[PDB]
Amino acid sequence: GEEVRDAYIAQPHNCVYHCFRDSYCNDLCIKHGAESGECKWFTSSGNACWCVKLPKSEPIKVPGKCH
Repeated sequence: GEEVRDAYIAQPHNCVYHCFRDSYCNDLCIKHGAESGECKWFTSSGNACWCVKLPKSEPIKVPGKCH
């Protein structure tokens, strides 16, 4: 049945959803089907978008190389 998990969302073009502010990722996550979203500064490689209870159906950061 229903199944979700908190993971770092990433665009379908193999990359981290570049959000200008928490307000962006927050609503951006809702469209995908998440409870909420917040920006987290992991490094100086650009702010990423963190989604909550994000559904597997949606894309997620994967090991490789961002364009």
